[PDB]
Amino acid sequence: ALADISGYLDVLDSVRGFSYLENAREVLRSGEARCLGNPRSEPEYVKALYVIGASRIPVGDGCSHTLEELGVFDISVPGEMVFPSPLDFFERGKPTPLVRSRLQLPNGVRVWLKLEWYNPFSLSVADRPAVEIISRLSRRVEKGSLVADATSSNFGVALSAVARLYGYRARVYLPGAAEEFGKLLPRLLGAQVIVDPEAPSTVHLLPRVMKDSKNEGFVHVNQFYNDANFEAHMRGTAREIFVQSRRGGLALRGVAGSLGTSGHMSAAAFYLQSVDPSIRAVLVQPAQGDSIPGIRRVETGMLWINMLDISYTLAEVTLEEAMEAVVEVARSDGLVIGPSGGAAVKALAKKAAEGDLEPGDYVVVVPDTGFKYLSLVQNALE
Ligand SMILES: CC(=O)OC[C@H](NCc1c(COP(=O)(O)O)cnc(C)c1O)C(=O)O
Repeated sequence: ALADISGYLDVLDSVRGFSYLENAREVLRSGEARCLGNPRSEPEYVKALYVIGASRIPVGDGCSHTLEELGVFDISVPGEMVFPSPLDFFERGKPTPLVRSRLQLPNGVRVWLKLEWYNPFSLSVADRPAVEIISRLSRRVEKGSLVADATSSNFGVALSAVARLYGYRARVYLPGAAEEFGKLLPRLLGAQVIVDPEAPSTVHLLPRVMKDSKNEGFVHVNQFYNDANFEAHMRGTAREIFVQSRRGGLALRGVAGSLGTSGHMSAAAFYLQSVDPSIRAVLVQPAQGDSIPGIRRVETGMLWINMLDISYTLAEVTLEEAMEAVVEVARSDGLVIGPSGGAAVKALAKKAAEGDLEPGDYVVVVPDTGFKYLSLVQNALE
C-alpha cells in the first residue's frame, strides 16, 4: 500500500551514517522495494527511499512496490511552467534540461549536456545543496539566526538567496581569486561577504570559518561535509539523469563531471552504478598548478567521492583546455557553458580518444553558464 513519504521526513534529522545507502542501492538495482509493516521502525529504509526520489513509501505486510508506484518517476513540472513562489519553482521546476550536443566525439561517444544553470537562484548546480541544507536547518534552527560557509562563489550566492527565503541571515567567505559575482551577488541578496585575498582556495578558508563559528555562534552549514549536499543530488541531479535517460530512450553508458565538494558527481556516479555497475564516471582533475573555478584535484580531500562504493576514472585538464572546450561547445551548440563544464566535456573527449569507453550516450553535467566568466572567455580568445 502506498503512503506519502512527507509524514516520515523526521528520519532525515534522525538517521546517521551511510548504512542506509545499501537499501538505496538494493531498491535501485531491483526496481522494487518491499512493503514495510511498521515504517516507523525502519528509519533507514525510509531514508534510502527519500534519497532515491520516492514520494511514497510501501506500507503493509508481504507486498512490494515498483520505483514507479513509489514516485521515482513522477512528473513534477507543470506543463505551463507557472509557479506560485520562487521556492516551489526550484522544487517543481525540474528536471534541468538534458540536451544532445551537436559535437562529435571519436569512437561513437554521444554527448548530452545537463544544464545546471537552469536553477533559479545561483544559475548553477549549487542551488540544490543550498535548498536541501537550509530546508533541514529550518526545523531546529531559529529564524533570524545567521548561517555561513566557504564558497568558490556559486554556493554562497545560492545560500544567500535560500537563507533569506527561509528567514535566516547569511555570511559568505571567499578566496581572493574567486569570480566577482560571488563577492558581489550575496551583498545584493543581503548576505555579508568576507574576502580573504590571501586564501589560495576555498578549503583553505574552512579553519577561519570554524573558529569564527565558535566565536560568533553562527551555524556553519559546511557543504564540504554536510550530507544534505549528496542527498540533494541523489534525489535531484542523479535521479534525473536516470529518469531522463530511461525516458529520453538513451542507451546510457556513462557520466562525466567535475568535483568541488564532490557532492553531485558522487551522487550521479552512485545512483547510476546501482542501476548498472558498468556505467562509467569520467571525472576531471584540474592539471596541477591550474585552477578551474569551482573545482579542484581529488586528493585535496573530498568526502563522498572517496567514502562510498563508486567506480570512477580521472582525466587531467588544463585551464587552457577547459576553455578551448567552452569555445568548441559555444561554436557547435550556441550554448555558453562555464569552465568546469568545459573541463568535464574535455575529460569526456580525452577518454573518448583513448578508446577507453563503450560507445553510447554519455551525460556531461554542466555546473553553470559561461556568462559568469567573461575575463576567462577574453583570455581564451587570446
Ligand atoms: C571549491 C569548491 O568545492 O566549491 C564548491 C562550490 N562550487 C560547486 C561547483 C562545482 C562542483 O560541484 P560539487 O561541489 O562537486 O558538487 C563545479 N563547478 C562549479 C562552477 C561550481 O560552483 C561553491 O560554489 O562553493
